Amino acid sequence: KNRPNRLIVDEAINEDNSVVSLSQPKMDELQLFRGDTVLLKGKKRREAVCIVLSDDACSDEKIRMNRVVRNNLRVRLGDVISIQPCPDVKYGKRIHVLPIDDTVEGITGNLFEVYLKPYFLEAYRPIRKGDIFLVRGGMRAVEFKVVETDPSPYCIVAPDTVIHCEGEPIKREDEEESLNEVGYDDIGGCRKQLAQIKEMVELPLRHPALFKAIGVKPPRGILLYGPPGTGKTLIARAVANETGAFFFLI
Amino acid sequence: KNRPNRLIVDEAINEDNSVVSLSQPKMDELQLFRGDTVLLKGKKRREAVCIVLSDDACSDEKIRMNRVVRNNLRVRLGDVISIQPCPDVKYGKRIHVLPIDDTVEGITGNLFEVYLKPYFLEAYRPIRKGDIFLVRGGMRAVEFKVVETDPSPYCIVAPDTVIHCEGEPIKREDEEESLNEVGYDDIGGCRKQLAQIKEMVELPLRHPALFKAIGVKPPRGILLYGPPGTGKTLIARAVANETGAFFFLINGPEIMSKLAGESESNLRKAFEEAEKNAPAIIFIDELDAIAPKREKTHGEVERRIVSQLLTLMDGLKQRAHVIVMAATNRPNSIDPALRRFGRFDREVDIGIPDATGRLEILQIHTKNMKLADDVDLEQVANETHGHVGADLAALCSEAALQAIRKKMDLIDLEDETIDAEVMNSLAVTMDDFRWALSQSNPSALRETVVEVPQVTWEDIGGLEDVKRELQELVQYPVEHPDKFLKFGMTPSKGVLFYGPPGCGKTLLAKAIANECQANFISIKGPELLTMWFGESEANVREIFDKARQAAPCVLFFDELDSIAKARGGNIGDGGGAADRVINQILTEMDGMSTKKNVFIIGATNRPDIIDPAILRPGRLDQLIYIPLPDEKSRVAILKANLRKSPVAKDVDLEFLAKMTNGFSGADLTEICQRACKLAIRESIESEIRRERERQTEEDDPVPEIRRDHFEEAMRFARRSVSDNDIRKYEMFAQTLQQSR
Ligand SMILES: Nc1ncnc2c1ncn2[C@@H]1O[C@H](COP(=O)(O)OP(=O)(O)O)[C@@H](O)[C@H]1O
Ligand SMILES: Nc1ncnc2c1ncn2[C@@H]1O[C@H](COP(=O)(O)OP(=O)(O)O)[C@@H](O)[C@H]1O
Ligand SMILES: Nc1ncnc2c1ncn2[C@@H]1O[C@H](COP(=O)(O)OP(=O)(O)O)[C@@H](O)[C@H]1O
Repeated sequence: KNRPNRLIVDEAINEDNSVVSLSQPKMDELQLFRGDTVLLKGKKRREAVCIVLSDDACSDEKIRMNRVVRNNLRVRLGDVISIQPCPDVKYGKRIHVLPIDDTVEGITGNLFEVYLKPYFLEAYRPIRKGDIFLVRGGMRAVEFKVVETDPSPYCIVAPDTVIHCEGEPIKREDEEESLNEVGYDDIGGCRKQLAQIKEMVELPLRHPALFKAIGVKPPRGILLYGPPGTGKTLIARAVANETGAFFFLI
Repeated sequence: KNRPNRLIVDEAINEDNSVVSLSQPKMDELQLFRGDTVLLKGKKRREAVCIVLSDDACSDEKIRMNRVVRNNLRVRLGDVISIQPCPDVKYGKRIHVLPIDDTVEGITGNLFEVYLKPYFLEAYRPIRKGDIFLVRGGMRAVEFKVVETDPSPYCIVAPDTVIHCEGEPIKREDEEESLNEVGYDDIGGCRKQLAQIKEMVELPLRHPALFKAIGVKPPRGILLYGPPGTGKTLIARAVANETGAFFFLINGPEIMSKLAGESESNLRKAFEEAEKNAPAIIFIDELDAIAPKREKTHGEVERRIVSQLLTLMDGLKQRAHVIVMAATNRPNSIDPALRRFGRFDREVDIGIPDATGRLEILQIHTKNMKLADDVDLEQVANETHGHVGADLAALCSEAALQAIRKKMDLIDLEDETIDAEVMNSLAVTMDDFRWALSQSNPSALRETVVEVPQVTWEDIGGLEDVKRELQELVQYPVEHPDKFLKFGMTPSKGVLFYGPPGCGKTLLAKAIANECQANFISIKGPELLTMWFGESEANVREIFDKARQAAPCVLFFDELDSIAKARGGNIGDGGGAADRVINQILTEMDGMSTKKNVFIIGATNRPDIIDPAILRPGRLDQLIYIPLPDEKSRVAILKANLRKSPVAKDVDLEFLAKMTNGFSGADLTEICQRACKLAIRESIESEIRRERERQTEEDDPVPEIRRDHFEEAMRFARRSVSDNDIRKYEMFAQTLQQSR
């Protein structure tokens, strides 16, 4: 029960926060079609529900998912996850979502009709209790957590199910990070340069114990140079957030 | 019982930690055969058991043993040991070995089956109780001590005897050192430089009492210089560990990062502490950071630090048990008050290794890497021109990290962390080295290279009178100068090759530098033009100084007329003779040491425009005309250039020679290379045809350059030399002793 359900996370090409992209040999091997609600188990007893679509540029162990679902499953890029297909509910009953105080500051009016209204229109997306998703608009990005899921634990969009969610901003739990921070998706250009830095600091930062079982010196001095205003500090913040290492700034 | 059993330890050529190598006269004198278990008694009532094999390059008092057995016997290199043959057990019963806590850190799994299993297979090695040996693998070196030896005190390998050794890491006894430290074996390249340092610090450090029975001053200031990253501190650590002297380490930035009084106190404390624990070595690295040039001290505290170092170095002429070695980058980058007699009087240049040295360093760093068989370190060593030791260390580490990042980490999915046996099953490919060597390694060298070249007399085709003339001019004097003294003739210290462009001047000079087995410093034409254009002709002296730091040499001042040919040639800038750089060459050549075996060789393509003050006697004056090659030499040129390429039987080199006349060797090599280019193009067309198969073992691309290529590329043969060229060369010839 180990072989078909182990793949490694990598970067994404698609922008939807619910789609996960797998290569054609694995999806015919896994016996999976388009649209199917699937479930991902990761580190620390966490779950993620996702619609699946097909892509081309992957291997047979690579899964492409956006940053929102990647942070929802409590895993990071380059680690391994377990992927099982589930059966579909194809309705909802009464969902409930709350906003986050850390993202909502100085927003006036109601967030409901302007944001959550146009979002769940004609795009069947599954959701689970206790997740975090993000909506973009009005020159902002707003976070929403799902608290209560009436019919199943996971429920797809279903326009008969209106949203009753008129609640106060709920306190963001202090162990998990916001999704308005910086990551590999928030750096435009520099594919080659991110390739070099990602291959240079994969092993020492992700797998620390490995460098106690061998006498091999990994590179420790990296010097970034380029014209001013090209976002060099941004790359370091990104790499820090994506490997989960402590970041000090002098 | 003293005579047959006393020899002195020296360095090793073999890598096995159990073999000891002795010369043929001693082993027939000692009545010893191959394979015999022998016993060595050394200092402090210690023992060593060893298998013996035969070697060639030793005397009758030298024993070659590896570092492991040398440390097992509690002796060091250059000391004396006692050697007795014993009888053999030829079995074992139940041996027991333990690992060391100092070497084993973060090793997971069991060390037994992965290491001790493949080690004692088909190699009969004797062992004794209480020794220390070392095993290499899994990108580590692990130490093992033998605790219990059941049948004899010494027992040879015997595969019936399995090893029961499942024990905890045993605490390394605190008087003895680890064998993962640095020694003379852990330095690749630098044979000459280690020879100088080993002969310089043998007596003061090994035999201290000797310098209390004579008034003789041993050298106490040694200055190591060379490019950064060449491992200068490593040499000092090595020499320290091999002589057993106390090693103190001062460094530049650490002294300059403290407050004023506290930097003064640390500089004082270091010298007094190291003088307390005599015999010692004090090593100050990054000397040019702590004591730069005079005008480069903009502050005041800097001059006080330099003066403090000066007065401490002059307070050391009383003591004979302290030696001070420092490291810099170039000799003209520190305060000239330090490079004087009594303070820093010996200067050693480490410099860049060569192909043999690069092969040495690559063997040092891949010593426990478990390479595959297809990887050819000769390819790498030939393809790393411009790399120093730190770059090759980075190359090996990067190659290993590439060989652990693309597979066997993302195969660790069912598993969580690295397995020991999995880690051991890590081979590297030649393509992996091609990747690591191709990209991401900027070589850190723009420096002139000084080495023994690799072209020999078999490569130049023809010109045998010039061979027996150059052999005379270079080798005759330095071989045996007694005849020159009986007849009172000073040697000629120069030649001037003049002739047409591209007939093998550089080749000839590199060949005569090869046979003489001397270094070869080449100074191109662009370098002279650079020194004339930037108008800094001073650093020419540096070149000559470099020549005297690498003696013997063959300075080759190629394109010596390029300055003249760039200054309007015949007419321009008034129309004088001399220029800046050529004047500086005269001034440096005249005022140099008349016998050092430094041989200056010029070269030129226009022998008339060079200023006449260079061929006056006492300078380079023995003019040699390099002639245009002829038939019997053209055939030799052609076969020597084709000697690296496949060639068939139908190629008529006789007709090729007869057909091409007045062509310089450069053009014939162009013909050969362009014929090979057409051959390469034909082969790639054959590869695309046979790649585009009908469905898409008749693989042979015909790797044989047929006559068609030569007879077709012969249409692109161009005479680079006219007739009036040869005529004005003969006109310069008649201005010599031929017809005048
Ligand atoms: N490749 C890029 N992708 C996204 N944003 C970038 C990129 N390059 C530059 N920027 C933007 O330009 C700015 C770079 O300025 P910088 O001084 O590096 O930022 P910081 O304020 O973090 O020090 C940042 O605001 C960043 O948003
Ligand atoms: N000839 C050589 N043999 C072995 N290793 C060398 C050699 N030359 C350079 N190296 C390596 O290059 C590095 C030199 O850098 P250096 O600054 O001198 O070392 P350190 O860290 O001791 O100060 C060392 O890691 C050494 O292993
Ligand atoms: N006698 C020879 N034997 C072998 N190769 C030669 C010979 N003469 C010339 N060559 C070729 O000529 C080239 C060397 O030219 P060189 O004489 O250094 O030019 P220059 O005269 O401008 O210094 C080499 O590439 C070599 O292949």
